[PDB]
Amino acid sequence: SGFRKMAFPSGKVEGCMVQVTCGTTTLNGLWLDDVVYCPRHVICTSEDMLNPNYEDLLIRKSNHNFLVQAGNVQLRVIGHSMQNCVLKLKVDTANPKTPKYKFVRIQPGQTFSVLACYNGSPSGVYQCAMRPNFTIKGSFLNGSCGSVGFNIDYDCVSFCYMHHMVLPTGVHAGTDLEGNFYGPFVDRQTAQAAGTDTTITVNVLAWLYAAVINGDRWFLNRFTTTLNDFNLVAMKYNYEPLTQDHVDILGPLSAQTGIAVLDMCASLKELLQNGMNGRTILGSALLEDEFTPFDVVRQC
Amino acid sequence: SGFRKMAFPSGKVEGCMVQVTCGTTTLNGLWLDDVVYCPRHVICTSEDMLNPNYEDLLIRKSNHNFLVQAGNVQLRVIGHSMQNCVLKLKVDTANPKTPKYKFVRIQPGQTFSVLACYNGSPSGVYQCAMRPNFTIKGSFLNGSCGSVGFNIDYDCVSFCYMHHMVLPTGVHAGTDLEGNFYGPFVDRQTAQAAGTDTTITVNVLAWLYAAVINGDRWFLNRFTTTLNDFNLVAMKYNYEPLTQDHVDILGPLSAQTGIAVLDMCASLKELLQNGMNGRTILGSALLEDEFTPFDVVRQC
Ligand SMILES: Cn1cc(-c2cc(-c3cc(Cl)c(F)c(OCc4ccccc4Cl)c3)c(=O)n(-c3cccnc3)c2)c(=O)[nH]c1=O
Ligand SMILES: Cn1cc(-c2cc(-c3cc(Cl)c(F)c(OCc4ccccc4Cl)c3)c(=O)n(-c3cccnc3)c2)c(=O)[nH]c1=O
Repeated sequence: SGFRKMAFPSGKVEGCMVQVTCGTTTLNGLWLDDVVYCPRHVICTSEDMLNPNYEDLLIRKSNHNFLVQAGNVQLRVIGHSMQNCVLKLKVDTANPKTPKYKFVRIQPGQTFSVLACYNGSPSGVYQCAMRPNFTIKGSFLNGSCGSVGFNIDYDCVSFCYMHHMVLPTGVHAGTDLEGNFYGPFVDRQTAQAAGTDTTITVNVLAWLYAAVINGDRWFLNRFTTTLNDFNLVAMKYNYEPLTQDHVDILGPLSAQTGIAVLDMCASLKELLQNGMNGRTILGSALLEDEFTPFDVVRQC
Repeated sequence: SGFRKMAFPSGKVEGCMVQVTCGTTTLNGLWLDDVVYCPRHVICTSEDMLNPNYEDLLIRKSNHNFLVQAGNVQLRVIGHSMQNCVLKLKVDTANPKTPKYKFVRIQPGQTFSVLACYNGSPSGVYQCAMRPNFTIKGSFLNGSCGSVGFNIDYDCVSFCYMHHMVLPTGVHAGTDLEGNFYGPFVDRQTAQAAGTDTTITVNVLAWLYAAVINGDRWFLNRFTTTLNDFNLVAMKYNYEPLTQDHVDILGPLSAQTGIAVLDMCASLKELLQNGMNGRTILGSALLEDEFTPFDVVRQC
């Protein structure tokens, strides 16, 4: 009963967030085992951020120039390296609160949980998705850099995101914990376009099955449709094409609800073609798409 | 840059959530110092929930009939009592992870953070508000009972809510950690109406100032208005009347934005009187009202 944008419980990840200070720049880092991950532009200066040669900058730097503070206790840096666009600071201590963790690289449409941080101190948590153009619509201010995205399968925290920068368009970009940017984005202050953002078609169909479970059934109709016909409508409107894989994913939701997936697609088409007429589906005058089929089952 | 429904970081409260089993009924509890709080209908049975005499039931029960499990470790109950609609189980141990905490009773419109639990294990976290009719629109399934609502001022966790029941209308009701229900609700399965739910007028004005900070300024106009005239419009539409207190609260947001509060009210009236014409304010085709003026400053 009820449906909300829930976020994974953030306890495990709070215990890994540290402050990382280089020169005058300060930003958050992730402390797992005896290594501290943080964005590499920590080492950039005002002038260098137009186009930095990170090798040149990383080279003039030494371990004592990196100041890592775990809450109110300083860690000793004894090794530094650069994997893609992240710094990896070896430290003398192993975090006693290291959970079971993993570094996964996720796919556009998958949702994760963000623990927004400033000076290594938790501030808030929220759920969001990886847009198909590999940007995210988050909540980030100066110092938010280094904040992590993560999923918790049970006792294992799968880290998928590290925040780096806002684009001039107010959208954010980041890397995986190996340092690979999601998208065609680089960590220099130069012209970078986001690209065409479509809707996560499968996540909307998952969010509609959630509504039939919770009482909102007004959007249902007596029509049906073909996979091909729907996508033609999902192209006029900018919707990610729906595939057979996507239909198998939604199978569990169809068996619960007794509604063929292609019958849900038929109602989505009418919602696209005719709008909502000022109505509401779980308190949203817009069709939400940041709920994965798995999310809806997780939350039931 | 960006604005989202953030929730307080949930680490501190996760460490207080325990499982509480009585008879066949199981539900979550809150373990602070050497006491375990949980809803009292833990002691009810199928038949008794029509109208239970909690004294009668509480009386036939003894300390060993209450089973408290902190994760995977059992606590010994050595005292039981009933404060309003909550059970208070004295235990031999004092939770090593008790934070600085407080029991506040909040007012309709104030927002808090929920840590939804089942069998005393965190599942997810989300932000929500106390509707003016003292109900909440949350995310709760069977076993969600005992989950807590809380605000974190800095290092002090102010507990304000404990979940008890869903109403037949899909809305939830709860108590404060002293056991007083928010609203005219009782903990028996009988006819209880929610009441007229209005919109938190001040929280919308706080959410509109947030939009001017983040780039969405299309809803602004060259009009003004009087406090009285607006409320007349806030009565036709079901909006909590706006008071001078409410205007002083929004003062900080007006000094940041250079927009008189009564000029924001003038745009809200047009948004009410003329709708949004399919537009968007921070990605919401509806006027959101679960952001307190303080929330918007917290998140900036
Ligand atoms: C010195 N310094 C800097 C930062 C810091 C750096 C950045 C930042 C980092 C890199 Cl590599 C950039 F290429 C960059 O240009 C992105 C860009 C490209 C093209 C047009 C416009 C733009 Cl904006 C920006 C940032 O985006 N943010 C931020 C701010 C607000 C919300 N989210 C992220 C913050 C910091 O946190 N601490 C600290 O000391
Ligand atoms: C045996 N038993 C029972 C519960 C349990 C009890 C309740 C519950 C508790 C009390 Cl005092 C009630 F007066 C009650 O009638 C509310 C009502 C009144 C009038 C018309 C309809 C209704 Cl529904 C309900 C519940 O509402 N929920 C729940 C379920 C789904 C989401 N949220 C809350 C769960 C439990 O958790 N564990 C366990 O073992």
